[PDB]
Amino acid sequence: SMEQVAMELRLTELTRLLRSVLDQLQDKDPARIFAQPVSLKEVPDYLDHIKHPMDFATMRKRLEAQGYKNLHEFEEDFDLIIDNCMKYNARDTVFYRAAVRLRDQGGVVLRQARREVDSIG
Repeated sequence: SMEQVAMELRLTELTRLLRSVLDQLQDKDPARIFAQPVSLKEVPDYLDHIKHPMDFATMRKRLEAQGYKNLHEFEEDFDLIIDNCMKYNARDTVFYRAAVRLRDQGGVVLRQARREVDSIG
């Protein structure tokens, strides 16, 4: 159908907007603390602590499979990156601190993306 294609152009454009959002969020992590999944070789107990691991490469794979239906699903995954870190790591660690800074700085980007998603539909 013609509608399914119209829809697919929207999802494709959402994917386009979310790609740019993902790039902006990832720039707020210059130390690359959140770039890749926590290694289960190097933290073998990790899944005993954290039930839904997340990281920027894993989000990117989902994005490129147009696996995000709306901004809310994308935000959910960003929030997991931050929240998982703030649980596993103590307050006085470079890792916890990095998550706080990413949350704070990401807020601004996510604020405008919500307005852009509502505005452009």
